[PDB]
Amino acid sequence: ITSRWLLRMLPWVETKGGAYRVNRRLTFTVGDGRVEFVQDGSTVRVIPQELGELALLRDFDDAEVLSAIADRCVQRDFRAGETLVERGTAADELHLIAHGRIGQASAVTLDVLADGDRFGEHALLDEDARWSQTATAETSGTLLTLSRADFAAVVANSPALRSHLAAFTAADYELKPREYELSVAQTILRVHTRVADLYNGPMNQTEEQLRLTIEALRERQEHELINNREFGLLHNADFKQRIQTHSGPPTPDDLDELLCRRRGTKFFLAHPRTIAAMGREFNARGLYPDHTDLGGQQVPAWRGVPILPCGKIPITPERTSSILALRTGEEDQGVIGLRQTGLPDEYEPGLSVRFMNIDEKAIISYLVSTYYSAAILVPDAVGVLENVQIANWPR
Amino acid sequence: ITSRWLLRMLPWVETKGGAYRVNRRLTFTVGDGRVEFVQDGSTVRVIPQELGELALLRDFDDAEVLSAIADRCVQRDFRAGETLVERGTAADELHLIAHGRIGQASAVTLDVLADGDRFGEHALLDEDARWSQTATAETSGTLLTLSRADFAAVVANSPALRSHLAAFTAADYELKPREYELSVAQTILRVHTRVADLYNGPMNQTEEQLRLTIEALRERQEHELINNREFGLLHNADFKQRIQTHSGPPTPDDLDELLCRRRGTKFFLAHPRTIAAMGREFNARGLYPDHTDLGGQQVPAWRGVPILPCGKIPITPERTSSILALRTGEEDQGVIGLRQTGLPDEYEPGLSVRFMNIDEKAIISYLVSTYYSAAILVPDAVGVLENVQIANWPR
Amino acid sequence: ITSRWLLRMLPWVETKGGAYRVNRRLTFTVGDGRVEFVQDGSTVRVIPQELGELALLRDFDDAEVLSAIADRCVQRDFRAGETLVERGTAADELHLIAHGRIGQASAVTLDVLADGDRFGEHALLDEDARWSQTATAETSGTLLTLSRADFAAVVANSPALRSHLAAFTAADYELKPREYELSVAQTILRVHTRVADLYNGPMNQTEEQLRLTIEALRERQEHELINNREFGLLHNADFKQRIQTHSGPPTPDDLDELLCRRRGTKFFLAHPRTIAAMGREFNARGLYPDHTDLGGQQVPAWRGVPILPCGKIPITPERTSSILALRTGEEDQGVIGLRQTGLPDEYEPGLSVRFMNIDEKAIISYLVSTYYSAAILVPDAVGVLENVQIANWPR
Amino acid sequence: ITSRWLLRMLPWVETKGGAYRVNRRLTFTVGDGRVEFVQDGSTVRVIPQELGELALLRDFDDAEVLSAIADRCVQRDFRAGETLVERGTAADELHLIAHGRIGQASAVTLDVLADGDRFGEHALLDEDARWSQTATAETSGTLLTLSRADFAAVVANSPALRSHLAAFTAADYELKPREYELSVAQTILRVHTRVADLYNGPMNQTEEQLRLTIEALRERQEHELINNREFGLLHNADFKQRIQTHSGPPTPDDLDELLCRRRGTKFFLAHPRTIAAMGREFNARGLYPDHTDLGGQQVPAWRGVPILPCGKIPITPERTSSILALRTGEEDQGVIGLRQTGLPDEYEPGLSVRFMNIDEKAIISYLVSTYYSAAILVPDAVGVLENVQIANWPR
Amino acid sequence: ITSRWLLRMLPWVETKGGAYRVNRRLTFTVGDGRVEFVQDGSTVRVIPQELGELALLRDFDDAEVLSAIADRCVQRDFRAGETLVERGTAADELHLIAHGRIGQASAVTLDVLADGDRFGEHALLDEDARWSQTATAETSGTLLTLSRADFAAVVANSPALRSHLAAFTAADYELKPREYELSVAQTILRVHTRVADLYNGPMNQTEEQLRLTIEALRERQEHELINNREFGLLHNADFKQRIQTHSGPPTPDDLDELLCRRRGTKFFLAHPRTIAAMGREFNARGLYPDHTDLGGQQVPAWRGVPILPCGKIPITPERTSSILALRTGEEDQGVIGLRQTGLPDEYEPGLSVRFMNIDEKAIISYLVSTYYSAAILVPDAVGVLENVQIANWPR
Ligand SMILES: [Ca+2]
Ligand SMILES: [Ca+2]
Ligand SMILES: [Ca+2]
Ligand SMILES: [Ca+2]
Ligand SMILES: [Ca+2]
Repeated sequence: ITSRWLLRMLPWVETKGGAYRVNRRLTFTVGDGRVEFVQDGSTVRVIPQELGELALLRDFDDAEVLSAIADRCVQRDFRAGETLVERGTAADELHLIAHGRIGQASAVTLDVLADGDRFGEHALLDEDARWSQTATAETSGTLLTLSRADFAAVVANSPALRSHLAAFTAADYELKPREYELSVAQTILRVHTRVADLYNGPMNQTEEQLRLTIEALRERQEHELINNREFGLLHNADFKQRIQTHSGPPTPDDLDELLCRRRGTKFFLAHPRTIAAMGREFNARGLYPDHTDLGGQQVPAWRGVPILPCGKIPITPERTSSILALRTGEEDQGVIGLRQTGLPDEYEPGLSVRFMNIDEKAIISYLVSTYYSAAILVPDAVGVLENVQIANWPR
Repeated sequence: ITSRWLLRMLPWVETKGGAYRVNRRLTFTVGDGRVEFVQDGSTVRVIPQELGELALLRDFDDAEVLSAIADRCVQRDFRAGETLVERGTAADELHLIAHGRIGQASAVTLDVLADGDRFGEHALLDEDARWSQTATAETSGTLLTLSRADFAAVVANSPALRSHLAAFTAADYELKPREYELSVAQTILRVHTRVADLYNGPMNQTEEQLRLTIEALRERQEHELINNREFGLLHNADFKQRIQTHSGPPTPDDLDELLCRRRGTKFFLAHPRTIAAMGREFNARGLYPDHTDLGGQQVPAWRGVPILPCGKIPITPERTSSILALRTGEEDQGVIGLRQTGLPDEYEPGLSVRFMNIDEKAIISYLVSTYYSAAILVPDAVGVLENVQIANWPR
Repeated sequence: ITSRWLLRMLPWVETKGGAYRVNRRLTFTVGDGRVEFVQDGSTVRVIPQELGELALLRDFDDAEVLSAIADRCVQRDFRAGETLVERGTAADELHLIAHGRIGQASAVTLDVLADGDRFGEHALLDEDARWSQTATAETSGTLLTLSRADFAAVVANSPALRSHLAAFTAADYELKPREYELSVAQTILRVHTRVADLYNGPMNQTEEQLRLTIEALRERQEHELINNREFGLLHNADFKQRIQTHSGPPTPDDLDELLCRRRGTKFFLAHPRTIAAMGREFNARGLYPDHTDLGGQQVPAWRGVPILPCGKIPITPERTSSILALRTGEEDQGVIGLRQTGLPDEYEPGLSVRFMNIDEKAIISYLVSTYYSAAILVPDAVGVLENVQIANWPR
Repeated sequence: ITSRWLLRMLPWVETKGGAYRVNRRLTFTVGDGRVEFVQDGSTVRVIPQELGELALLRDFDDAEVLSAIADRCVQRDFRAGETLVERGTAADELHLIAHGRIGQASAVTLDVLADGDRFGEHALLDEDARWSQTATAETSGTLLTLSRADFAAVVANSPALRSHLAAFTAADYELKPREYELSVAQTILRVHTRVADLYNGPMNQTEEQLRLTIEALRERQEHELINNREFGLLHNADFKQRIQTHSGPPTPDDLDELLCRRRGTKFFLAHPRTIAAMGREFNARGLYPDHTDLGGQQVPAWRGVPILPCGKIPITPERTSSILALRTGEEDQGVIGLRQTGLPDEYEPGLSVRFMNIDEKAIISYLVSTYYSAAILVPDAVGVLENVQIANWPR
Repeated sequence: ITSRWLLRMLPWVETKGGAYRVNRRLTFTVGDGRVEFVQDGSTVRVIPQELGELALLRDFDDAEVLSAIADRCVQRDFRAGETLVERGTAADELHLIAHGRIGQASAVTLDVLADGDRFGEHALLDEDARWSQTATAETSGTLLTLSRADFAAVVANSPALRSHLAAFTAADYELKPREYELSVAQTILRVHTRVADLYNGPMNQTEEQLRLTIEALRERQEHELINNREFGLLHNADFKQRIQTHSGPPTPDDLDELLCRRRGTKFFLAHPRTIAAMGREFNARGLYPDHTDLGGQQVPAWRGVPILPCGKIPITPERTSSILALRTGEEDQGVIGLRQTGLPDEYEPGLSVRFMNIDEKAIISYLVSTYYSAAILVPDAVGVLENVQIANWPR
């Protein structure tokens, strides 16, 4: 029953056969100290060529072997404040950081590793390796793990790798298409036969129940478009596009930085609590931003970019939310809504209601279905500002 | 003779038979530590299922018994600074807080209870119970009271309750329609026959007196729409929608919070003194808000939402007022004005003037009547910011 | 030759017979500690019923006697810093404050009396009464005086008053119409016959002298509309509508307060020096108010209400001026300009130039006349902010 | 080649016979301690009646004598920091201050004399008079000087003056028209005959040289309109209209004061360096002024009054400039541009190019001439803010 | 694939024969202590007449000799922090500063030389000369060098110079046209014959590859227009138009100064990181600049001048960038884009794709060519703000 801004702002394109294909270019250079990954929503995997940045694997350029080694790592997720390794415990895993920041405290907090960093190199070769620093995850993120035993097995598999390891001991174009499959929001509406036979003259309680069902389906559509793992702007956004606040509250400097990272930003999406926090920051700074009109409707904006409320963005127990800056379009590579119309029996252009059966208890069943998905044409189309403290007040 | 903004901004819908029906959904979950209530204007009553949050009544799920227990509590109102219970006095009542904040000072101010809180649990079971804290009401509000004797009587009534109590000693959907009945503003206009016979050529003093009567009736309509107890935005507003100022003056952060709680806010209603206080806060913060045009009329606004003056909002002796943020509409669930037109003898579409009789003293009597009421379709349509200090000046 | 904003903004209505009638309602309640007065421009008189607030006259309700007592008081005006009574001097007068603030310093400045206050009660009864405080007028204002001898004479006149005094010793509706008489701005233009006979071909020096005469008459019209005593916005404004600045400079908080007191304010009138002071305050506060267009002409405004310069508002030697906030209209009760057109011989719709005579010295005389006045339909139509310090600069 | 704002904004009126007449009213009252002067550009002369403010000449009212005495004073100009008189030197001159401020330091800086002040009274009568204070000119200005010998000669001329002096020893209307004569910007363009015979097919180097000549003439026109002594806004502006900055940088308070002194100001003229300084002050104060559109062209403005750049306003070696606020028009008494069109041989409506002769060296000569002047109808049409420090930066 | 603002904002003019001619006037006066240079992109050369400011060459006015001496100097570039001369090392070179600032530290940092300064005079005459100060280049710039031996050779060449040197020992107009030659962006597109024979029905992969080639060519066009040495706004901008920030971050005062130096500025060009830094400065100052619409597109602006992002402006390792303020036009002397259309075989108005050959390996080759250049009609058309710190955050 709430306002659905993402549904009415994202353009909808018609897929054929319930599938879509997006061609991805992944530019990456070796030697720069950062490992680049391939991300498919929430599932991530290291680029096989990038894997060569590791010294113990430098100058090895057999595509088969690198691909196998890349395939044998395991993805793990860590929450804020969770301890991953502890000082004193023997080291047996190589950790490649894909997202988040992790502060390492030695026996003296050395520094904080971030996206593209590695720790655990020496643990791979010798069995005497011991963790001398404690890594505490300051921010939630992902991390790839390469076990010593698996790499040893791969070494015992390829003779070329043995010889290269024994000898050492003494812009790249990568095309890989991404396939999007239409997800379904489905439900069963059970209407008693009496309610369909009698209550049908001045208003249809069947039609009113169907409208309520459609509204619930649309709310689920928005919640999935925001929070789903395979597709979904919160999770299926490039790791480089996700920024951290300088101080924690959503100061206007953070909004300027969020607008810096991409061209032609269309709008901001944030929780209403987050919008209140941004307004508090604006009042503290003493500036009054203008409001712009979209569709004959006035809306708060920053630098002319409208800020739209979305209640489906989660609020963490620590009262920290996130802000999304995103451009929409097909001619300009942005975010599109994949949706198939022309269904066999449409109550609405995107909907399909079909009579299922009548039970022995005289209850008619209807199947209400809609098919939807989201596509991001280029990586630099959605930026996310994370860990935004929304419970800060002037003191 | 003053401007009537609420009369000209609230849409008016035609009721049939002088009555209206509003369907209410009351979502509530058990175990979360807050008791949810059903509010009909100023009269409040505890939800029978919510009553189960009490430990001494946990796991009892007989609808009849819970309904009876809920029916046997008494609603009481407390003003700011009034002491409800005192330390040392024996405890004999269970108090469930429906609105307001109450600070409890022990023998050391422990904390402040708020809406949905309970105190007086142990007073229900044993007669030795004694109040060890003094509860001072910092803000005016309501409170439900459950006496020990009444609960004991209910226990002596239901055998199932006795057995459950003896054993312990060792999202829910609730539909309940709300009915609105049209209220009447009526008056008698006494015009002497001489004034109707002679003073009728160039101007009608009868018609001028009728216009003055109509203006007085409209002023009474506004005062009732604001301050009435059964219906009326000040009292018939959800307890969750009523917020307290962070500091006491109406700072722009408070306005941002007031706009946060509901979607598509239409306008603000405040006393002109309150508007002056808000302007003083704006000048202190150094920001100059824009002004928007409604009906070809310029008006001060915040974030594009016009702020309309209403002199019918009371000012307390402590010089504290309240602000109302409210959206209006029928297609969008908001606040509507129930009014019946097509009266038997209409001087105006909503009015009815009828000749009553002529007295022995040659005085003609006229009956001027109008029928009006207010409906709030959804709970999240009117928000109230309370205890707004309007007598604060820079120092 | 200057811009005449009041002439071009005040609507002009046509009076019949050179007179106008305004019906006044004066609501007043007894017992509230303030005495209400009837004001006709600069002449003020106490309401006879209000006079009952005095204890020594409480419960006396003979209309004739109260009217007589009210008629026998004398109005006096006091300037800022003038001492009215001195400590030690015997008290013989009862003083009722109608306007201004007066600080009383005892043998220790007790407090400051204001509009509606009384001091000198006991001086009325006994002859031993002595002034024990010195009253210094901090602000210019008026004051009603009731002498002991006059009240004693009235007592000796009415037997009922004697009995009531001897016994004690042991919302009201009052209609009183106000009549406005059109004032005249007149002058005599003396043109030599030679100047009318010769200098008439390419330009008329007679017509140029007439235009200069008309401009002088219009300037006098504005000066009288502002500064006249009988009519005139500066003096014929309600004592409750006149406010004092919180600090002395015209801070924007003062403008907000000035806009608070009345509905639908049309514009502000202030001296250009006052406008410069307001701009200095705006710059100090750091806010830049918008400008609005009236008649295709841009003008500075506050909260959308245009601020118009008027050089006829006096500047005191202490460099303190006043600001006027006023709404104009006839359908909305405000300030109207009474003016009669259709004169026997009109050079202009409101003007009348008539040949008088030719002197023996061959000098033609012309009489240039215009008739004008101002009416204030309701008391809450003109508000005045007084003692505005306009010579304050940042330091 | 630069933008010429004054040329395109000043209205141009056609004079007849190359001359214009402006009628001046000079209101002045005696006894107020200030001497009023008549200014014709840069040449100033004391009003004969005002001369009576001097005590030694009080009550003498012979028009011939006063006119003679007024005629026998000499005008002198002083720069900032220049010492005019020194302590110890015998006093022999009476100095009347027409413009600027001069600080006098005694044996202790007494005070600062300003426009309309006098010093050197006693030096006129006795020969023993000695300067006991040193007068240092803080600001550039003018000063009238009356020598003792000249006044003594005038005394020896008029018997009436002798008798009046011997006896003492024991609003006025003054019309005086101002005549404006059109100035000429002239030049000679020498084009070789070969350049006129050959280089004439695809483009005319003769026509290109003529366009360059016209541009140079227009630049000279602007420089004279700004900086000329007889006419010219910088010098031919009323001494009362010239203000001094409160602090030295062009703070917005100074702009408000500049707008205070005259009605209907059209625009500001300042050097681009001065505009940069004003922008720096605006940024320091934290306010962002709006921009207005004239002729479809956006331009910075203050209070809706556009600020136009003019590079012809001089910058002193001390990096101090001046700002001009001026209204333009003929129906509203302001600043007009006198210019005669319809010349015998016009290349442009205001221009005249005429063939002069061909030299023996086969060089054709052309005479390019334009006639222009400026008129100020009323004294209060141009205000000048002087000694504006434009080299101030935040520290 | 990024937005190309410079391509769509610069007007394009059609050159004839692939060449353009710009007539330059170089006004310079002798004796003012600054040497003026002639700049052709990145190549600079001293004006021969200006060379006379040197004392050892004063009063020598033989054009041939001065031209020869000017021709025999060598241009050198210095980076920030690079030491050019060291104390103690013998002096053998005369250094004329053309751009940048160089701080000289003696045995005590004396001062900082800047554009037009000279150091090394005495090194020219005697061989005993020794550097007594160390010159450290605080900012990158250019510098002309005149060796002692070369000047001695020129002296031994001209007898007149010997005599003038022996004797001493005891606004100018200079026209020099600038020629612009069109540069070419060329590439070869290799398409396999199979891809051209089969993949041609529903979409042409040949046409898609051609579009990608065109986009790459346009990106190279922008990068050359910004960063090229011969032409290019960053390098081919007048040395007087290049300003240094007062503090280092791009404060609004710096933008005001950048707008001060030229008339009718069209737009600003800066890196998106620089735009973020400017927004941070605006938020710190507390002012919110307006946004203007160009081509129906909203864009941030300062004082109404739009600020356009350009990613081709380099960012130094010290995180310092530059800002460009530039006006565009042909009728108003500014920056124009030289481009020739009407090519023999145009895929696009400015493009030319031509079939080259088919290789023995059945690979078709296409030649994609475009011709472009940039012209700056007057020196005061592009201003550059340099060393702008873009990594500054509030602390
Ligand atoms: Ca890499
Ligand atoms: Ca609950
Ligand atoms: Ca009273
Ligand atoms: Ca005088
Ligand atoms: Ca020079």
